[PDB]
Amino acid sequence: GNSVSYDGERRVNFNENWRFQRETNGSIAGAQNPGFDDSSWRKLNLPHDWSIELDFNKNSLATHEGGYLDGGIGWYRKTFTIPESMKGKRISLDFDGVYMNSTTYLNGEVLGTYPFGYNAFSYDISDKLYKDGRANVLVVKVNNTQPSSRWYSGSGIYRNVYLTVTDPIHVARYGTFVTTPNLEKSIKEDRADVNIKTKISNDAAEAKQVKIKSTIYDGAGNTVQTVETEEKTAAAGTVTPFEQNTVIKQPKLWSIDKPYRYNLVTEVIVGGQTVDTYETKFGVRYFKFDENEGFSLNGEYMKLHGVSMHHDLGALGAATNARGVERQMQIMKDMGVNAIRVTHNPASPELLEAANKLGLFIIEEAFDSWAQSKKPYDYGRFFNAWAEHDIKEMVDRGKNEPAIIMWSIGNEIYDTTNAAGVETARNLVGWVKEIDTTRPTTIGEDKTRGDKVNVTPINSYIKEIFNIVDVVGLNYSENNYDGYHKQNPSWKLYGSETSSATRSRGVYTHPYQYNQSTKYADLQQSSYDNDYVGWGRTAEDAWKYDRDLKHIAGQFIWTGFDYIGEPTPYYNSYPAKSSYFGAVDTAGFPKDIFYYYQSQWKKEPMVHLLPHWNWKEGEKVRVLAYTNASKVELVLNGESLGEKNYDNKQTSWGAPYKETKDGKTYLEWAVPFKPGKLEAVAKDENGKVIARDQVVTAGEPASVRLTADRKVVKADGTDLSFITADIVDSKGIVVPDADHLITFNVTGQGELAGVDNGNASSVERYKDNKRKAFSGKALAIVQSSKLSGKITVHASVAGLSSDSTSVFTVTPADHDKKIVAGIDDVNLTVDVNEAPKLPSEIKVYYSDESAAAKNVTWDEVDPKQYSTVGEFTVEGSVEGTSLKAKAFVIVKGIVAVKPYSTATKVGVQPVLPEKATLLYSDGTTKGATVTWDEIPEDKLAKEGRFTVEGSVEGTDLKANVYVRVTNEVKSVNIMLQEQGSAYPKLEATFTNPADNLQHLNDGIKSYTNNPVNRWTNWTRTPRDAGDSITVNFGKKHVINNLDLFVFTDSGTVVPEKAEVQYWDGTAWKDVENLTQPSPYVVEKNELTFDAVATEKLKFHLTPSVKGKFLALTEAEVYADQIVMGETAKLQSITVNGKALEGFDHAKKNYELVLPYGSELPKIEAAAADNATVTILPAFSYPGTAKLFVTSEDGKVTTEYSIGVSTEEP
Repeated sequence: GNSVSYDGERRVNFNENWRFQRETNGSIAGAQNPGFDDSSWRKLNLPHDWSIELDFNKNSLATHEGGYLDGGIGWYRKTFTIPESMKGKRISLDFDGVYMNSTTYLNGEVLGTYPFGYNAFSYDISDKLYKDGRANVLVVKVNNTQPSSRWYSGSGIYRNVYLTVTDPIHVARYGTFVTTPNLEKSIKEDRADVNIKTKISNDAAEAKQVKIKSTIYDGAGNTVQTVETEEKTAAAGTVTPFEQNTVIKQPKLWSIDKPYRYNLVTEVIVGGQTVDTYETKFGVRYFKFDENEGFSLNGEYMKLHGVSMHHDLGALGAATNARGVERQMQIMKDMGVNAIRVTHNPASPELLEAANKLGLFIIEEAFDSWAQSKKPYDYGRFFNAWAEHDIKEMVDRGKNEPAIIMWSIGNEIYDTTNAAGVETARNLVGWVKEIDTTRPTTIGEDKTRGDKVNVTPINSYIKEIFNIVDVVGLNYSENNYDGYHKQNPSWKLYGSETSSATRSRGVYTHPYQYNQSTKYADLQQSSYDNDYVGWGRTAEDAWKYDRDLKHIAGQFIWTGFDYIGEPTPYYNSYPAKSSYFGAVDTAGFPKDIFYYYQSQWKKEPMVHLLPHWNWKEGEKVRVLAYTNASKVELVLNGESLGEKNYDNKQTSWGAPYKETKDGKTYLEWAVPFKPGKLEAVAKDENGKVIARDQVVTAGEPASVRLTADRKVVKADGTDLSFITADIVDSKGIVVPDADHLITFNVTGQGELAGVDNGNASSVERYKDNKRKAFSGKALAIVQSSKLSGKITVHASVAGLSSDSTSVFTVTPADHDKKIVAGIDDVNLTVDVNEAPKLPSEIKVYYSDESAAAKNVTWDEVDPKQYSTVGEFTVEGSVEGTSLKAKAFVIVKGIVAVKPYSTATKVGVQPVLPEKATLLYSDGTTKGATVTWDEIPEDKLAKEGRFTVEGSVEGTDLKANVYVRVTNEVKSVNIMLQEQGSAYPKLEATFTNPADNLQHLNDGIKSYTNNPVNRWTNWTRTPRDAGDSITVNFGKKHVINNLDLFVFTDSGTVVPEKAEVQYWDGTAWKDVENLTQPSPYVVEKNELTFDAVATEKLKFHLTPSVKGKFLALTEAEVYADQIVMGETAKLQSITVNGKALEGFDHAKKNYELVLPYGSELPKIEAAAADNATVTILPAFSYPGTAKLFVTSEDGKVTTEYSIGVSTEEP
């Protein structure tokens, strides 16, 4: 417990060296008081969401709404001492957020409790601390009992915690409310009237004479206007308010395209000396919601192009981070967004700061539910006692923000149709108006949706509430946008939520069918914009509804950014864990609808040709072009494919917009696919080109290239850098369907904060060093530490080339000065006897996140370096500074023949890859075409092993492969017809005579009124034990599935499960790859068990309902075969043809130390009866080679490792 670092700053950070322990074996007692022994607990930096670190639990009580991530009860502790500089002055402990039902103790005594989860709270700490210099013990209990939210919320102290140190006479917690009343009339005279109301708290023992000097500082730091009030008495232990009026000449208005802000420094002066200073940043802006003309900031009309964000930050969970929030706000700004509607909870301070800096409006929303709770442990349980406090808290914190434009009171609240609902809405609006009368109140109501076609007749109480609030928001109720305006001309309307469409990144299924709330077998959603929820609409529908009406202030499309939890279409699928709504996935990679909204809402020209170009030959593919230009023509491999265009239309009041004759806002073709390059050139009205975009067919995966958004970051310990790892083709084209496992290694002055790929149906933990790519991309987040320097990230995919990227970390002081931070390294890969190339200029990065190419002088490269296979470094010098450049060259290629092996059946050639992997003795894994020798059927028939020769095209050497044989030959088809046989004679444990078992393979299903053909074990007595069906074949062929068609009636019910077993002539065994879908009634089914020796296949059934019987109509099995054999474990292992010293079956690794500089050794291995063995000879000086063995048909396996090494030089 190190003492708090205090340097006179008013607010002291408090995130350092906390402790944590989550309850797992019941309540842990004694954790409240200082006497607890917490030396065994884990240490962590405070902004911390403990739920994201846990792995996904299928049985979590937060089922499919919290994302299957557990919360629970967690304990925090911190031991600290207060320096002697802080003695004798007021100290308060400020939390920006603890998720729910928090109870904080200090020195063993209860300090308070704050049920709400998204609001800051504070406690007065000065009296409780120990002034003896001994150690204090702050303890925070967090009780996030599970079913407490409709979306992933996180758990624990997920926002910053501060200490506020101030003189006994100080500005109050939020004791400053600077406003600019009547700005619209004033600005015409080029003058803003500023009114400042500051509240001074006097916690001293006696009244004192208090004076205030308030000065307005410009954006650049030069004084604008300073005013000093008149001294007035300040009674002890009370808040005494002041008030001042000033002016600003030629004020710089805060605006979306120019977010200027001022800075007010309030100095409290007692006895002719400053005693306390307070800083609040405000802005000079005025907005209006007109019932006919819509929203308008200052004098300019504009639409509220908005998105409905959540607080979850994706890979790093609910834990707040300034850079991550700013990054997602920058992406949303890049989409053309004007406003953010913080969904169903107040905003974090970082979000408001990012909105104020970037220039985005904000709509703060206080509650998701009033006293009528939506989940058992939701906040409605606490609403009656804490609603006033929480709404006042939100309005007080946010009153000074220029970004905020409205206060929302609720969203889809079930008791809004009752008299108590009107009463509590009136209460809430009154409480909001008690602090901030300069912004309208708002409510989000969905019950007006009705049939979604005609103007719903509004409920009486809903009308009352709509009359109480200043602005009315309509969720998914586009059918009332103009009806309610006509019926109620005084209402100001906007779309609080619209177009709840679903979409996965890079998924293009069902191109021409528009579905509603449909699940799919792959647990994905179509990115063609043909998928949306039942109550929602396609993005185009909502945008067209909003665009046509002047009086609609705008809309806020749903979810903006994907978030964890609420995979609506998949209401109970387990792998489905994250939303599909967002226009940008969880990792921050835009989907196609991102570019649709870019075309619709932005002004500058562009074009996006969405579907990737990796399809099968000759199949027509629907290609769309989300563009705002008036013309587009496709040029497939140089041949123009035709030109499509818009019509320059206009709305009723004269707002230009572009649309086709059909009424579609996007251009569309239907092209037959052929590999190559597909290019779209966007041409304006006169034909001038104004934008371009292309999609080119990708090749086989080649490497893993890393891109870093910000190459220079601060060394403040929290600045993040986001690294885009995407599998690429040899030409540098992202493979559109790659899903390889990327392994990240981060070393230097930083650490891996998290990884993600944006997949909504993956249960890969976010806090790990590896992540599967999804649609050819994956994300890695690295956060800097307190030490300046460099962060080096290394990514590697098995069978692919690696890549390394550098992130330079500089001190905060240097970030404001233009000095060199570092020079990026160069990575090159060449073949043997290939001279590597060195660029004439390379990029040098300064401390101000800027800078570009600079001249360099490279040192000589000798022929010896690249004339042989190996790895070496090349160094140079840049002309700008003394720092040494560096280039890494990898020289690898044809060294030795590559080994391969396979197994197959008798008379069937093995499944040999038509693209051989050229894994020479260097570590490189290039791929190339191979023409295998025609394997005679005579050799396949003969038992044993044989070698085959593979002719690789364009290589200096030829490949080889080994083979194994089994059973008998077969054709591709399953079966045409059986003339007659004893095989189809089925058997079962029990079969009613009237329900002959043979019907299950007769082929005629009897779902409908057609003649009954079924098996049924019906009896007069219960048969809850179950029954099994048996089939037999004499074949020697492949199997891939087990079909099940079920029969049901008053007596017979569907099986609870279908366990499948196989008979090999000796005993029964379990099959692999069952994959039994979920239960059903009168529906078809299939189990996907893999090919297995199935002399007899028997699967057992049990009733789904006790006291009810079992029945079936058809079950399909096809073939049979025999196992390879009872092969034993490894037999021999040798290195360089010599026995490996230290080898032992009871040792994990075998170490060999050759003389320094010796050639890498070669490895050979074998197993009993030629059991399959994976052989990987060593290729690199460091590391250790590994081998694996496969035997028999069960779990028998073993790993053999050979630690090649050498002695000292």
